[PDB]
Amino acid sequence: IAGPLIFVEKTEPVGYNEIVNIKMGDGTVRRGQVLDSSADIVVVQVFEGTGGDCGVIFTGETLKLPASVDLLGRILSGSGEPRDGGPRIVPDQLLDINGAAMNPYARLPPKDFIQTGISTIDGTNTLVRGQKLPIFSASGLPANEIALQIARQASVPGSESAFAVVFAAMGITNEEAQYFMSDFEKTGALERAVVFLNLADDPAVERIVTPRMALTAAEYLAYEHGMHVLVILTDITNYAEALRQMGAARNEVPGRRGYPGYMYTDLATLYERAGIVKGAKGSVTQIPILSMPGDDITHPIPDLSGYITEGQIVVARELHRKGIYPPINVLPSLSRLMNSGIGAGKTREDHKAVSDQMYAGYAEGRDLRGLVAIVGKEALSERDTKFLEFADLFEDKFVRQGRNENRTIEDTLEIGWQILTHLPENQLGRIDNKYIQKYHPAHRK
Amino acid sequence: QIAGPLIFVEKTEPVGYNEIVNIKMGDGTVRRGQVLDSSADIVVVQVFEGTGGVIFTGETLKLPASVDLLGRILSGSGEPRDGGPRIVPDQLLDINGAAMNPYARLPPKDFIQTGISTIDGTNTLVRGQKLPIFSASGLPANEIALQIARQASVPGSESAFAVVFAAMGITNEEAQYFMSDFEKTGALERAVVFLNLADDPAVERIVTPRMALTAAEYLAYEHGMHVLVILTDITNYAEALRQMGAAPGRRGYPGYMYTDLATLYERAGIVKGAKGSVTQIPILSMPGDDITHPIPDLSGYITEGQIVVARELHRKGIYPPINVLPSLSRLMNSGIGAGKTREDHKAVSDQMYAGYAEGRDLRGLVAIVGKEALSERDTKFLEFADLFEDKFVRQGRNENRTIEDTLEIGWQILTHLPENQLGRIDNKYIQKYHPAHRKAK
Ligand SMILES: NCCc1ccc(S(=O)(=O)F)cc1
Ligand SMILES: [Cl-]
Ligand SMILES: [Cl-]
Repeated sequence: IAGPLIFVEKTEPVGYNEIVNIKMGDGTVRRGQVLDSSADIVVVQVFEGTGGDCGVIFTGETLKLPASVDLLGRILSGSGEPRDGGPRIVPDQLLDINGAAMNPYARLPPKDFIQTGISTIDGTNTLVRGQKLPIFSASGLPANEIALQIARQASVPGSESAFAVVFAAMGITNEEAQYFMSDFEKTGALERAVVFLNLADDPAVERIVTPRMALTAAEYLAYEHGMHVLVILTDITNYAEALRQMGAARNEVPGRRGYPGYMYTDLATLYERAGIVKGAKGSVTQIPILSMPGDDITHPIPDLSGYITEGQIVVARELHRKGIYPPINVLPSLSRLMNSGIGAGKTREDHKAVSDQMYAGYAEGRDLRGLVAIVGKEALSERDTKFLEFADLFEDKFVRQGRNENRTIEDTLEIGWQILTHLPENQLGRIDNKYIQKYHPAHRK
Repeated sequence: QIAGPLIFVEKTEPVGYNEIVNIKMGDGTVRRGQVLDSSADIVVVQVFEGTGGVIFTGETLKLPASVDLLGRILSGSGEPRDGGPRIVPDQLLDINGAAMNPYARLPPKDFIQTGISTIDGTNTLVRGQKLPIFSASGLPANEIALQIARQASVPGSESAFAVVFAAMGITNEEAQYFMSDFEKTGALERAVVFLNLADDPAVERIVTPRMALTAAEYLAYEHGMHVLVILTDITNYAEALRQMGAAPGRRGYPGYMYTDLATLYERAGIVKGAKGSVTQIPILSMPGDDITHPIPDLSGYITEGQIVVARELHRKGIYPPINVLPSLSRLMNSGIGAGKTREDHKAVSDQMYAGYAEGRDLRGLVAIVGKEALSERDTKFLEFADLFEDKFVRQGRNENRTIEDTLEIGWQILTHLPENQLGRIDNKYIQKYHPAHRKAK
C-alpha cells in the first residue's frame, strides 16, 4: 500500500507505474510499481504482502552490492561497477542495498574514539564510533578537502578491530572525480577504503543508489567482518537535488497534494543507518556533507535537518576569508556524543577540561573582538587583552593545520595546553586543579 | 576599501566622505576616524586604531533613555512612529555601547518562560543568554518572534521584565501588522519597539540594533529589569552593510562584517548587581536565492545554542515548526530544576529528546522494511514521534504554556512508551510524576 522503495536490476524497458514482481535478496518476492529507471536500474515502490499489471508481468531481481572484503582498495561507480580499470568485484555475498539486508545494528549507544587527526573535531567535538556527525557547509568552502583529509587520516586508537573507510561522492565533476582517485591512490589511503564515485552526468537513479551501495558495504564490513567503518558521504544536498526530480516527485511541490509520502521519509532511510553493530566488534559511523543550498525558492528539497541529531561541524566563511584551513568554527559546532569517546582509556583524562576551557576562552575572546571595536584596543583591561589574544592563538595555532597534517589527540591536547598558557592560570576556571598541576606547561612532570 | 569598526555620530555640522574627524567618548576621551557615509541626521564613521586623543569633533549618536520608552513604537533612529511626542530623556546614552559597561562577569542563569514548549521544554532560554532562531525563506520565524514577545516572562523573579523588539528592513505591511499585534494584545505596554522599514535609509537600518541594545542595557542596569531583546533579522542587517559607502563593488559581504557583528553579540548577559540582564533572540534567516542575496556567515552569533525552524514540520502544517533535535541551548542546565522550573525538567527533556530521535529514525526503518515489519516496541516509539509533533511541538499562535503545562504534556505523551524503556528518567521521578504512579494531592 505504497511502502518502501527498492532498487531492481533492469532487464527490459518499463513504464511508469508498471506492476512488477521482484525477487528479493532473501529469496522472497515482492509486488510493486515502477517509479523511475536508468539503463540498468529500476526504482520500484513495494506493496505490502499480496496486491496493494496482473497477468503477464515483469519479474526482476533486486540490485545487489557484490559484498566482499575485496571491496577494499577499489574505486567504483555509484552502482558498484569498477572505475579503476580492475575486474568486477567477485562477491562473497550479494546483498540488497536499501537497508533491509543483515539487520546489523545493535541497540547500544555510540561510544569509542575516532581520531580524525583534525584538532577542531577530535579536540572540541569529538567523533565517536556509531555516531552521525554532519559537516555543514556552503558553496565555495572547502568541505570536500576536510572530508578527504578525514578519509586519509582517520583511525581507532587502541581498538582490536580493523578500521575501514567508505567514501561516496554524489553529483561530482570529472575533475573532482580524477582528483579524489589520485588522492586515494597516491597516499595509500585506498588500501583500507572502498570509494564510490557518482558523476554529475551519471543517471540520477545511479546517484540515488550511491549512498545505499556505500552504506550496505559499510554494514557488511562492520557486521560480517568486525570492522569500525567510517562512511563519508559528499554532498547530501546533491543527492537531494536528484531525488526531488526522480519518479513521483517530478514537478510536485513539498507540502502539497501530489507530493509523494516517500519524499518525507527518504532521508531518514540514510540517517537511520549508523550505529554500533551486533556483537559490538564493529560499527558504522557517518560524516555526511550538508551544503546549504542557495536555491530553496527554485529547488525545494526534503529538509536536511533530520540528519542533524547528534551534532554538527560548522565550516565558516569568516575563517576561510582569514586564510585559515580547516575553517571550522568550534563555537556553533557540537558533538552530542563526545563524552562517550573521551577521557582515560580513550583519549586522555584532561580532554574534557581542556576542550571546555579552550571553548570558553575562545568564545570570550571573540566577544572581546566586539568590545575592542566598541571601546578601542587601548581601553581593554589586561585580563581581557589576554583573552582577546587567546582567540587569535586559537585560530592561528589550533584551528589552523596543514591539509596533510595528522595530529594525534596527544598532539592536539598539547597544542591546546600551549595556547592556554597565554591565559592567567587563575583564569582557568574550567580546569580542575589536579589537571593544571599534572599537565599545564608551567607545572608538568 | 573599508577597514575599521563603525561608530555612529550625531550630524551636528556638515561632513564629507573620507573626512577625518574626532569622536567624543563617554569618558571625555576621543577616538579618531574617517567618515564612511551619512544620512541627513547620522554620520557613520570608521574608527582608526589610535587611542585617547583643527577638525570636526563629533558627539556619539544618543538614545534618549527613560522608563517612558516602554509603550512606544519608534523608528530605527529612535524617532516616534506612533504619533506620540519625542521621548523626553532622563539620560542621553551613546548607542555604540561605549559610555556605560553594564555587564557583570557572571554566567547566564535563571529561567525565561517563552510559553513555547519546544523552547522551554527542550532548549531552555536563560537570562543573559543569546539564543538565535535559525530560519529560512518562507518559514514563520517572525510569528514565533512575535509570540515570544507577547508571552515571555520570568516566573517568580523579583525583577520586573521588559521586551525590546527591533525589526530591520521590513515592509510597510509587516510594520503595520507588528504595531497592530503589540497594540491589541497589550504586549506593547512592557516593550520598546524599534521599526526600520526597507526604504528607510540604510544607515538607520544599521543603527537599529544599537538603539535597541542600548535601550535594553539602560532598562536592565539602571532599572534592575530582565530585558528580552528580539532582533529581526540579522540577515537584513548584513544586507545593509553590503551598502555603507557604495552605489555595489562586488558579490559577497564586507570583511569587517564579522567584527561588526561581534559588537552586537557581545552586548548580552547579566548586568552588574545581578538584579537585571539583557537576553537576545536574533533571527538568522538563510536567503531563499543566493544569486541576488548571498549567504552570510553569521556563525559568530551562534555560541550558546540555536532554535531551528524546520521546513519539514512547516510542510506538515505544524506551527511552531521547530525541530528540537538540531536545536540546543548550551546554558539550559542553569535555567531549570527545583526553584526555577520543576525538579523533573532535565529528565523529561532528556527522555522526550531520546524518544523523539529514536522515533524519527524508526520512520526511516519503516521506509526500509515496511510498517508491519517493525517490532511492537519500535512501533510505540514510531507512534511517540507522532504524539510529540502533534501534541507537544504543535501549539496555538496565542497558546501560552507554563513550564508545568509543557512538562505535563511531556509526561502524558511519555506514557505511550513502555515504562521500562524510560532510561533517561530517574526512578524517583517516575514514581513521583509518571501518570501511572503519581498520587492525587
Ligand atoms: N548622502 C550620503 C552622504 C552624506 C554626506 C554628508 C552629509 S551631511 O550631513 O554632512 F549634509 C549627508 C549625506
Ligand atoms: Cl559572509
Ligand atoms: Cl521535508
